[PDB]
Amino acid sequence: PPPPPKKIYNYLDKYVVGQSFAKKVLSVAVYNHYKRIYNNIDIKLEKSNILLLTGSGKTLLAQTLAVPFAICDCGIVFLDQGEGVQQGLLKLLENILFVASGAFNGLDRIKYLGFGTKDRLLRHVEARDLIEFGMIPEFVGRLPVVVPLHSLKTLVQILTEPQYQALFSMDKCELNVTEDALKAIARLALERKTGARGLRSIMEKLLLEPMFEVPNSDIVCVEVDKEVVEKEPGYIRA
Amino acid sequence: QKPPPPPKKIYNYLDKYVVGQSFAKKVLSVAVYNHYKRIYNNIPEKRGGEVLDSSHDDIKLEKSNILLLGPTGSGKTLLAQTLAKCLDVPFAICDCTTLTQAGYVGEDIESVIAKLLQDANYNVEKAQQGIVFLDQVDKIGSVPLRDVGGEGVQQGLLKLLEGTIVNVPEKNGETVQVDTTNILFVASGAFNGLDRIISRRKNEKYLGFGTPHQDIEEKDRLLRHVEARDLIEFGMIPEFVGRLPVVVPLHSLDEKTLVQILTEPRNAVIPQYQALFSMLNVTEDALKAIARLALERKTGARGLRSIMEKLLLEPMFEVPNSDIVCVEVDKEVVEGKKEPGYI
Amino acid sequence: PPPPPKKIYNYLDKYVVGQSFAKKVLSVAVYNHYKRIYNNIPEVLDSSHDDIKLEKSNILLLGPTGSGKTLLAQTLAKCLDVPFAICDCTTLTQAGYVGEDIESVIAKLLQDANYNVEKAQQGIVFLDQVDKIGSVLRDVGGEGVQQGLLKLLEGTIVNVPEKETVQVDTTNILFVASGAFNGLDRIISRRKNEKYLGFGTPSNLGHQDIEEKDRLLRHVEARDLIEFGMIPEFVGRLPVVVPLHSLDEKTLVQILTEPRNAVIPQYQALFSMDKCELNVTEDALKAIARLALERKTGARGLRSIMEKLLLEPMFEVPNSDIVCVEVDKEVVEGKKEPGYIRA
Amino acid sequence: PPPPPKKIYNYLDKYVVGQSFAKKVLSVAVYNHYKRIYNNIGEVLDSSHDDIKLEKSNILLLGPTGSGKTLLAQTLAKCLDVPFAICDCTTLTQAGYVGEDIESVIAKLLQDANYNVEKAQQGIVFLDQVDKIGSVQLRDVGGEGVQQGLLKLLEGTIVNVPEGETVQVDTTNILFVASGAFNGLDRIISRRKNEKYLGFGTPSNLGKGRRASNTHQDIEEKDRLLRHVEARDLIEFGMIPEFVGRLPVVVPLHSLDEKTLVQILTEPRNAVIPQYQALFSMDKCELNVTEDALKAIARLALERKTGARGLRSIMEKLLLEPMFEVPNSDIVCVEVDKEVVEGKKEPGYIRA
Amino acid sequence: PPPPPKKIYNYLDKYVVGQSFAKKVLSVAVYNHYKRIYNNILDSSHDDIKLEKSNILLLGPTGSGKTLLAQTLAKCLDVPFAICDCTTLTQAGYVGEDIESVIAKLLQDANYNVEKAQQGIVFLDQVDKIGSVPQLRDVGGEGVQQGLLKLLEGTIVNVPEKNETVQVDTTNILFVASGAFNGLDRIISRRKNEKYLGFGTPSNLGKGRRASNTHQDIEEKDRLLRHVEARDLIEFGMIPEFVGRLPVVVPLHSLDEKTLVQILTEPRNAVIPQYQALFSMDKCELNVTEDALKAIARLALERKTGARGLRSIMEKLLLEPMFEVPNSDIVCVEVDKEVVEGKKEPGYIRA
Amino acid sequence: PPPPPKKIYNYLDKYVVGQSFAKKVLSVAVYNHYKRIYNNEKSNILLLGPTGSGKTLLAQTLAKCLDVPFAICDCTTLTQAGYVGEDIESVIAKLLQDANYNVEKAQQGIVFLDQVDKIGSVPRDVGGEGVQQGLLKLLEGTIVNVPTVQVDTTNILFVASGAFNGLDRIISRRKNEKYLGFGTHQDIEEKDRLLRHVEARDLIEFGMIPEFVGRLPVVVPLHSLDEKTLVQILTEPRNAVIPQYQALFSMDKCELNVTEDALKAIARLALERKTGARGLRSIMEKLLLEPMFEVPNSDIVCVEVDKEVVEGKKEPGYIRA
Ligand SMILES: Nc1ncnc2c1ncn2[C@@H]1O[C@H](COP(=O)(O)OP(=O)(O)OP(=O)(O)O)[C@@H](O)[C@H]1O
Ligand SMILES: Nc1ncnc2c1ncn2[C@@H]1O[C@H](COP(=O)(O)OP(=O)(O)OP(=O)(O)O)[C@@H](O)[C@H]1O
Ligand SMILES: Nc1ncnc2c1ncn2[C@@H]1O[C@H](COP(=O)(O)OP(=O)(O)O)[C@@H](O)[C@H]1O
Ligand SMILES: [Mg+2]
Ligand SMILES: [Mg+2]
Ligand SMILES: [Mg+2]
Ligand SMILES: [Mg+2]
Repeated sequence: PPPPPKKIYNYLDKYVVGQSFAKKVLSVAVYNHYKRIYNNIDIKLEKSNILLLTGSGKTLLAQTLAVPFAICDCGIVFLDQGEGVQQGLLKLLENILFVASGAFNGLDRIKYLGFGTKDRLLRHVEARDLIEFGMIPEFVGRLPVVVPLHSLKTLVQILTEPQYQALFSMDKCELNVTEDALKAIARLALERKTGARGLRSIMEKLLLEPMFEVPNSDIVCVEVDKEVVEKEPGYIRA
Repeated sequence: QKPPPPPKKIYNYLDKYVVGQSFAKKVLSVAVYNHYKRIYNNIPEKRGGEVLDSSHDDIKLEKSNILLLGPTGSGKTLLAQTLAKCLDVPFAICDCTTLTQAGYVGEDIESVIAKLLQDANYNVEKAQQGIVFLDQVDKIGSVPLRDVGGEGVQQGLLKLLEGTIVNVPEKNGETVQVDTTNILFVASGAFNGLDRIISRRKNEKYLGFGTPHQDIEEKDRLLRHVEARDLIEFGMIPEFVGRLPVVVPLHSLDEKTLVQILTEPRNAVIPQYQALFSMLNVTEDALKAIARLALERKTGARGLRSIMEKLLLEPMFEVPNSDIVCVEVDKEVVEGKKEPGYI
Repeated sequence: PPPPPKKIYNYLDKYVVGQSFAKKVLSVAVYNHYKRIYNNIPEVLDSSHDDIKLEKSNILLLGPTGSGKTLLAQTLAKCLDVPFAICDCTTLTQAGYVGEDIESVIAKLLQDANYNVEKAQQGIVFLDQVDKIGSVLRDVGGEGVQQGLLKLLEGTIVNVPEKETVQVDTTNILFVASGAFNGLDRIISRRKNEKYLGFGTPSNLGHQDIEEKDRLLRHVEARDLIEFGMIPEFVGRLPVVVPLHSLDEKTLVQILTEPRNAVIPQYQALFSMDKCELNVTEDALKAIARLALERKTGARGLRSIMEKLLLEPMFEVPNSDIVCVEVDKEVVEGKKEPGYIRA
Repeated sequence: PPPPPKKIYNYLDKYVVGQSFAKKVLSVAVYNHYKRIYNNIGEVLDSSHDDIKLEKSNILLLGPTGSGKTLLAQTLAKCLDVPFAICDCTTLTQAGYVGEDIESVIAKLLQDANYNVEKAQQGIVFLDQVDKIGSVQLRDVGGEGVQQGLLKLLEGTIVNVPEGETVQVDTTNILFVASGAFNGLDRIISRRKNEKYLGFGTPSNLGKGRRASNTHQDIEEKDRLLRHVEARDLIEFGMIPEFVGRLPVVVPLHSLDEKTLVQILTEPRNAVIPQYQALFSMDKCELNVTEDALKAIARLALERKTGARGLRSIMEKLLLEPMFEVPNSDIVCVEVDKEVVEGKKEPGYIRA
Repeated sequence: PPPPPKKIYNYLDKYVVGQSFAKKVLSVAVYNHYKRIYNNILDSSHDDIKLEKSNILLLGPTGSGKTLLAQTLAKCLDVPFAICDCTTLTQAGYVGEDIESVIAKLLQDANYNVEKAQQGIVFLDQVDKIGSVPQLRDVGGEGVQQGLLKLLEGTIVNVPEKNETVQVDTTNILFVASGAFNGLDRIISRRKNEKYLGFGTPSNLGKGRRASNTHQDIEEKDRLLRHVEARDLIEFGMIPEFVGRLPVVVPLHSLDEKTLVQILTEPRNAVIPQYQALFSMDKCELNVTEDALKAIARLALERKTGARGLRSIMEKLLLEPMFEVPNSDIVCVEVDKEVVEGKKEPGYIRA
Repeated sequence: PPPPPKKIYNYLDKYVVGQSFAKKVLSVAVYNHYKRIYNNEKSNILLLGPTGSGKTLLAQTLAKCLDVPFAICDCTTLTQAGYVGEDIESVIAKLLQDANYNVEKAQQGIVFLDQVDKIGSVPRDVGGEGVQQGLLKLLEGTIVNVPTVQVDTTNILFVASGAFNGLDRIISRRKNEKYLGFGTHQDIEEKDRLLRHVEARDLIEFGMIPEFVGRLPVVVPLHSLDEKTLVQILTEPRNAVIPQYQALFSMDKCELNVTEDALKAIARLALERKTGARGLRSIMEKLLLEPMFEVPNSDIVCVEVDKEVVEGKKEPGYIRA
């Protein structure tokens, strides 16, 4: 049988840093799928399916939840997201557990015109709101649980798999960065609104000139930076 | 083919899924029974000049499409699905807001017969007895330079509702031919503002001094008297209104019925969670609170699964703990003023 | 020989109650078709003469909804020795745009002829909904379709894709168009009622609506179809114009009993399948026809009433001890229940 | 030798009433086509010459509905020693879009030539409904996109006509004859002639000349005005300048007068009334229409504003009751007097 | 050796009247092509210069001599050539001819000698018709321009063999485009602030000061086109990548009446010589007097269809003679200033 | 050993004048490719910028100094699988024909996908978004069957280039706001600033699918060639424009002299027509037309161009034997 959802949540916390709220609901939901199987091994319960409502770790959460762990974009399955295609998927979702990822705008219920005596956007999701976004009502009825994901800040610095130090190490040179300012390098991803995918691009920009000067005919000592993204990059020389 | 179940045996089936709407269930039971009975009664000198001297022929029986009238969330499409599932006939839903006249960017009229044939799993002869639910037909009404959508779609359905050949692409440019001559069409709409047309026709007063019980039953009372004379005035084309000879009024759900929808239907929300092992008690005043909360949220019975799922999230995590023999919900717990009882 | 037009009329007269003029025109037109195709079908030039080739004369049918325009088409087609196609002008578009190609009209006819090309070239094509292609960025579904049909109607070598393409010569194919032409009586009224506007000269300066609707439509002329928005090219090659009249109570009472597939014999059959006899008395027939006029949808009104009256018998009769059901003027007036006679 | 224009004109004159100008143009044009055919059948820059190559002049036929445009084209095509194709421009679309490709015009000409390419390269092509290709955002996939696609064909070019499956047809000597109604062109010519103006325009011409049926006025007004059609008016109608320039010969067919409609009933081959009395021959019945009724029928037909096709609409309307009652009624003859046409009588019957 | 540009010019002069600038550009470009082909056939050193190509665009109005220049130059070329029409083509994956058909047609002319095809000249007619529409998948519009970019600049292309494909490299193939570009004058004038609203200090000319009305429209259109610039073709609907690699641009001018009078008699295949060749078959002589030709050229100029308007006049005048001569005893047809004016019937000299 | 990046940079500087930044990124990325070839992570490259900026010139010159196999491809040829036209896998097939089918070496190659903006989506495409969905299976590693052998793309480095004409306008609608209240060189440099702030969310709006943009982690916008660069391009680079015309004249035994003040005059005229460094050729052909016609087979021995000739105020000078 499956483990209790509290232990599922703990293992999800081993690879997803934030989203403790979403991790809790998903843990409660998927446990209710697999338990019915071990009951089969007043009508029986209908199948349970999830909406995971950019760049977020929602696919990583489903993978950390893992079963075949199959995934796709457009046992268990996972999916992204015309009305013809949604009607066709509705014939298959009726089988194995599935997850639909996505993002949307205007899902709030939407003031007074006279005198009188986001967490706000996505905690109050309604089927009537998902219908207003144009999903087919019968397909919305196939996805009865909607979990909202956290907008990703320390988690950007706290995630793990500055890892480029191995590339300079292959150049016989050290690399380091001032953690007390790395929060400002991570904050550039927050103002770019890249999500977590921006990190790789940002590193390729700041390190470019170091990567041009360090490789040869140059001092092998450690490169260093502090607030350099806010200045010029420093180095020791040897 | 197979013998249709009598209307009362259909009515007792719909009674298991759709709360309260006795009159709609009655009319639909008779209409569906008649439709498949006559198909079973006109089933296969037949052509050419020999017909001129044909001394007699079998009376061909002709179909009677349906119009469902009523507020949103009142079970219109829920009924049509139970109707289909009561007879295993293929069933399709078309959102008429999406259609446009041929030549233009929207979806074409004939795409509905394709998804019927898919629902029939390409068994053409079973696709060709199906039920096609035309949803939101109120929204292709004519507006008061070409009315694509609108009147343009109404005039395009006219020889779909009556029998005509349509070409449908196969499962794989090759196509199969589906003949709509025996498909039952069930239009549906919330004809918003039709009550004003009826009352104005019926010589009832709603303005000025001396206009003058239930809060909204006055609209259900009045919609019951709908007739073709004023579906035309709403903006439906006469050619189109004439092809939908059966009209069915559906009333709005009360909180009295929403409390029944929580327990009573075969797919009710509460029996699902209450079926879990090591488990719920829900106080009857909590059911009333949930019903009022749905109305106050102004979400229909579709909302009941949403509110109840949000209340039971915290028990569902804790409940594997062996000390939880019972989880209890009460009137003030639904109000969020108290934590659920763990005992 | 082909059947004389007085024999074809006697066949149409069995299904269509009114409209003795439209029966007469269609009967002669089919008779002339057979005479033509026998006549018309088995360089440097000088001769004293060549054999006279008979041209064709396409037909246009006009009249209100529920008047019998499609019933005349579907009745005639059963007694044709040549192939036929019935098709809808609302599906077509001009070339290059999404829609049906106009040549599909002939492809459907070639299929009906079982791909015997030399037989398809003798067929008859019924174009329904011809008023919907009237003129109003190209008019891809309107004037663009009218101007594409021009050389189908006069006759050309058409490439038909079937079963590579097949060349079908439409020179001998006869086309019959039909439409309601809503608002053409208004155009005819202007044509003959309007006088001079100003001070003229030194001499002389300074259901009765439905009755007029039919009396005025009888005077339709080519100038009125051109004002309605059919282009002169197209009106010029539909030379035979045929106005159908609306239906009175005197006919609606007659449509209930008299023709083949009459409205009540259909319901008597549905009750006969339940071993039940339905009695509608003569005084009820007048009332059912009286109510059917205020449905404003022609002979389709009759079944909308019958489906409302019989709802209770049709629910209670199946598997019951009832042996006969009796409908009287009081029942039609809505002030009594239908009488049940029991075994 | 090829037949002289006189001989060809005398053939067209047997089927088409009036339009002596269009008959002359078509007769001289095909005579010149034979003369061009029989004549036309490294790099060095000096000391060399070339014999004169004759070049075709494509034709455009303009005119009202029902006036003889397609009749002239069809009765001419029966008199050609050289392959021909007749086709409808409304079927064509720009390359890459659904519909018939513009080179299908040449493919059906090659089929007419039994795939003898060197004979197809001499053919005559009749393009009906050329006004519907008028220009009028979005691609004009049929219309302006078809006009600019035909420029390859109206001048000399090599077409990869499909039966590789493609046979190259050199379209240089192929002669094109276009037809259209150009509905509304006279409204363009009058505005060109300053016959519509605002303000005083005082330098303009004085026009103060010596004082110089209601349907006949409109017919004479339009027919007067088309005779002045020019290239600059086809451009304003929406033909592409490249497209007008390579249709050098413009022929306005005049509208049919009432006096000509009386001839069309009796006089030409396959005339309207000879067809109907031939229909009565199968019923062993005569039809007699009298020379006073003929003028009455032509007068009613002119009011249909639809050319010679109006004559059929009336004949079908008068004879309907005879044609229904005659087939087995021992009727020996049907008599139509002027009073029958005016609706003051039923058609008289002679009983056997 | 290559023929010098004045020799090619003196040949073009025998067929085309009054396009001396385009005759120069084509003559120099053909000379540069041969001259370039003869030449073009860690650090690095001792590599020779490569002589890149300068493709040509011909812009002038309808009936101005664009195709006639192309069709005459194709007789001077001692190297393979292909003439093709841009309205046939569509982008890859859609029905119609591929862009690569342009090079296959060139390879056929070279008898599939790839080395000789690889230095040929390609004439693209009707290049204005692939101009994009003012988003859409323009299968035959902009999508054709995007496909041509890799031909106009040098790339290896696989063309289907006559039988399989063979590679050929467009790097030395010279492309000559032409089009009418109807409406470009309305773009150049709007670029020149000739449609500006309100007051403004800078003024360039004292316009006016002059004084047949159809002659002024011709003079204006010729003036604007003489100032055509890449900024305009990008506004007409050509893409910047496409305009940028047609470096040489050649506005042909419209034809004066002074020129139309010359085109009637002067060239090879001139209009009047080839009409009187038709009467020669009927054993008849057509005489047009020198003051009738001026009257014909006036009437033709008003047609707004260029030199191909001349035969529209000639077909209108001679229709009666051509119908009445061909089996008669008429020996000569005489035309004069009054016959062309329509005051008079053409003179018939009887046997 | 791998060439240091400032060695490659000094090679690129022999051919490309303008973009001292894009030279650095390419030199670093080519070094990293060599350095990732053993003890093996990649980032693919997208070259944005104006027409005639040097995008194809950068790619085509870099391939001259490259040991690893390379392929040059135009995305305008590709189509969805099963339609007529070139198959997307043929991009790798052209690479495998380089280095003579050594699959062990081909897996380390560099692929230059030019004209990637032309497969942009549009608001069933045989090109467009249909082609992009295929390239994902190349940019992310897959074992692709090639005419047969299987080639792993995992270590292939893809470079992309495109003009993205109109992408500046897409950024403009994102980067600025139409506030309302109390609170030529200028047209070109306004774009050079704006295009420098391109972000992945803008390339998605241009019609590149979100996964395809994510597979191109580093975007390199080439700047527009200003007049100070264009004048240098005339004299300075290998195969410089004017040395080509001097060769065309010198084989007529004629010397072409262009004064330094004419060069500055040519460069201004080229800046106006906004077709990049190709504008230089359009003016030189316009200016030199008359002497190229008159000079061959003539006694002229030198042609002199000066700022009055470029300005149209004078005819070209001729000197004769
Ligand atoms: N400058 C000219 N000199 C002599 N004849 C001319 C001249 N221009 C046109 N012609 C005559 O007109 C005919 C058509 O000219 P041409 O094909 O060159 O026009 P074009 O400008 O290419 O037209 P389009 O824009 O329609 O393609 C020539 O064959 C010739 O008879
Ligand atoms: N920065 C430069 N330095 C030197 N020469 C240049 C430069 N930019 C352009 N050129 C010259 O101009 C030509 C056009 O530039 P290039 O080939 O790089 O095209 P591109 O910028 O990629 O444009 P397109 O979008 O048309 O492909 C070059 O091949 C070269 O001859
Ligand atoms: N009378 C009812 N009895 C039981 N369930 C209902 C009833 N009305 C609505 N529902 C619930 O509401 C959902 C939405 O369906 P429905 O109300 O039929 O759509 P519509 O708004 O088109 O009528 C149904 O799936 C069903 O779960
Ligand atoms: Mg009908
Ligand atoms: Mg015609
Ligand atoms: Mg030309
Ligand atoms: Mg480039």
